[PDB]
Amino acid sequence: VTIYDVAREASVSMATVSRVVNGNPNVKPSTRKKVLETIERLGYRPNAVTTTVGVIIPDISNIFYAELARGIEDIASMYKYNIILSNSDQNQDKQLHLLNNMLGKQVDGIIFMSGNVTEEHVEELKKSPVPVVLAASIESTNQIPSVTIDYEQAAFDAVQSLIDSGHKNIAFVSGTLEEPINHAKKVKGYKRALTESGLPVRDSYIVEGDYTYDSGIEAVEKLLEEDEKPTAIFVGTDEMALGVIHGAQDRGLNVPNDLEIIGFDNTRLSTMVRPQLTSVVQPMYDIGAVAMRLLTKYMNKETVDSSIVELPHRIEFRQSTK
Amino acid sequence: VTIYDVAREASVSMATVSRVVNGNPNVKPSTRKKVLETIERLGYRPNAVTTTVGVIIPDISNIFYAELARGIEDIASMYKYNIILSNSDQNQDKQLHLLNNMLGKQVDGIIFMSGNVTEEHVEELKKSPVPVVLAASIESTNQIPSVTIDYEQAAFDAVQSLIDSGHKNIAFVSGTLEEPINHAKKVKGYKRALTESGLPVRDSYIVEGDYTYDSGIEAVEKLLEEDEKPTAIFVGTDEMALGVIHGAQDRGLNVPNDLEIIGFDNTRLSTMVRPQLTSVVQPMYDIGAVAMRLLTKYMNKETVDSSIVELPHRIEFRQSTK
Ligand SMILES: [Ca+2]
Ligand SMILES: [Ca+2]
Repeated sequence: VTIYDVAREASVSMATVSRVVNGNPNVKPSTRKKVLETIERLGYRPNAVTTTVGVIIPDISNIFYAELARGIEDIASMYKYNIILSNSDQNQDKQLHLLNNMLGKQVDGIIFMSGNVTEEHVEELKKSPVPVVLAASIESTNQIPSVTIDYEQAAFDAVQSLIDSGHKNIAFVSGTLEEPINHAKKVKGYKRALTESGLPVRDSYIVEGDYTYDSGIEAVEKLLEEDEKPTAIFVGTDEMALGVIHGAQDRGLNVPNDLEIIGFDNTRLSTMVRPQLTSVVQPMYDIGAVAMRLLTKYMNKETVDSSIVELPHRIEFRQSTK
Repeated sequence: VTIYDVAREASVSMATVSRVVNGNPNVKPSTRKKVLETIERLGYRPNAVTTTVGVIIPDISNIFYAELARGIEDIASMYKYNIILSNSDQNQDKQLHLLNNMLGKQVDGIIFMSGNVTEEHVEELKKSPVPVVLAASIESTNQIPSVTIDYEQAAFDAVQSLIDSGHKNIAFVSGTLEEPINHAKKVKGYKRALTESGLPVRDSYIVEGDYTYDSGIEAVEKLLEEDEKPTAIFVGTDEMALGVIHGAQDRGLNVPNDLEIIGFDNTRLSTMVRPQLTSVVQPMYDIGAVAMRLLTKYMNKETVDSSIVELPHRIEFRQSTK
C-alpha cells in the first residue's frame, strides 16, 4: 500500500495525497476527508517503516482449476508467500499480456496453466527473468519446468481397460491434433495400448474434434459410419465424450453395452451424463501443490534434479464402461 | 487517451510523460524512447484538440449472456455509442463495486444483469446519477426500469403444455424461493396454470433446489418419494432439469414416457442431455437490444411510457416432453 494506491482509490493525484498527508491547509476539506478515509481503509502509513508468485489459469470458476488453485494456495499459506492469481480465459494474445502483467507487478515467480501452450509463449517465458513452471500444461519442447500427469501413460491405461474388457476395435476422439497433449501424448498412448496387444492402428479410428460437445457428436457419427464399427471409444476430454455418448445414443446404441466410452479430466460433466462417464482423473490439487514447490526450489536457487515432474493419475470407472 | 493513460502504460509518472512530451533533454533516452512508443501506440496527441454505457453481466463466455451482449452491442454500433462491458461472476459485494466502477469511469448509463438482484442493489441504483435499466433481471420492487420476458406467463405456458398433454400431477423444482423470479413469478405461473385447469396446488410438489445439477437430482428423488408421484415436472432452470432428468433415469423411469420434464433459459445444457430438454427460450438478443434502446430513451430525457418492458418468450419443444 503506497501513495499511488491511495491516489487511485481516492480518485485523486499522488501530489494531492501527499498534500493531505503533509497536512496542507488549503486542500478542500471534502477531498481531505475522502483521502484520510482512504488512508485509513487501506492501512496507509505516511512513514517509511517477502516473496510472491503470479498464477495464470483459464478461469477461477472451473472446478478442476479451482483444486489446482487450492493446492497452489495451501503451499503459499505454509510458505508465507502471497498469491497474485489472474483468470485468463486462455487465449494467445491475452494470456501473454497477463503474463507480462505479473512481471510488471514484481512477482518472484510464475505458475502458468493453459490447454494450448503455444511455441510463442516459450520464447517469452525464457526472457522472463523470474522462474516459471507450468501446471497441467505441456510444451513438447520440454525446456520449461512442468508438473503434470503422464498423459501418454494415462491414455495407455484408459485404452487398456477397453482392451482388457475384450474390445479389438477401439477408436480415439481427439482434441485438435496440433496440440502436443494430443499428437505427442494421447494419440501415442492410445497407439501404444493397441500395438502392445497386437491390435490394429487404423488412421480412420482417430477422429479430430475441437473440444466441443458437438464435435464429439460428429465424431461418433463418423466412427459409426466406418466399415468395422469401433465397439469402444477413448475421448480426449469429457466435453467431447458427452457428445460421443449422446450421438451413439441417438443412433440407437447402448452405452456401455453396444459401445464403451472413456473420457478424461474427470470434469463436472462426467457425472452429468447417463451413463456417467468413466474418466481419467488428474490430481489437480497435488499438481498445484508440487508446481508451487518446484517453483520455490528454483526461486531459492536450489538444485532441482528433474524439471519435468509426472504425478500418478487414476481412472474413475463409472457406467460408460461396463 | 490522456497523459495518465500513457503513464500507466509506460510504467512512468504523468510528470515524466509531460517531460518527454515537452522534449525535456535530461530524460533518460530509454525512458524517452519507451514513452514515445507508448504515445504513438495509444495515439496520444499532446495538443488539446460522445455517449457511452456501462454493461454488467455475470460472464462474457456464457452463450445466453453472449446473445444479450450482442444485442446491446449492435444498438451501440448504430447509435455510435461505445460499450464498457464488465464480467462480474454475479456476487453481492463484487457486482456493487463493478457498478461504482462504471460511475467512476464516466458512463452515461448502465445496463445491469444479475440472477439475484438484491434489495441492497436498488438503494444504490437510485443514488446513481446516470440512468440504469435491468436486462433479464427483476426486482419485485419495480422502481428500476426492466426489460425481460414475462416470467409468470412463461411459467404458465410451460406447465400448460404438461396439462394439455394429460398430466394432473405436476411438480415444480425451483431455484431458491427467496428470489422474485421464483416466488413471485415462476411459482405463481405454475400455480395459476394448475388452478386454471382445476388442478390441485400441493405444497409438496414445490421443491426448492439451489440452481445446481445435484439439487435437481435431490429434488426428483424427493418428488418420487411422494404418495401420488408427479408424472411431470417443471424446472426453473436448465441445470437443475438435467439433474431432474438423470435422477428419474437413475430411478428406472423413462423421460418422457414415465415422467415429462420442462426446463427454462434454453441453455447449452438443454441440448446436452438425453432426452434433449424442452425449455423456455428467452429472446436474449432482443432483451439486450431493447434494454439499450430503453436506456437511451432515459439518457435522451425522452418520455418513456412503461418502464417495465416484457418481451415474448417461446418454448423449444424437444424430447423431454412427449
Ligand atoms: Ca453423416
Ligand atoms: Ca432419500
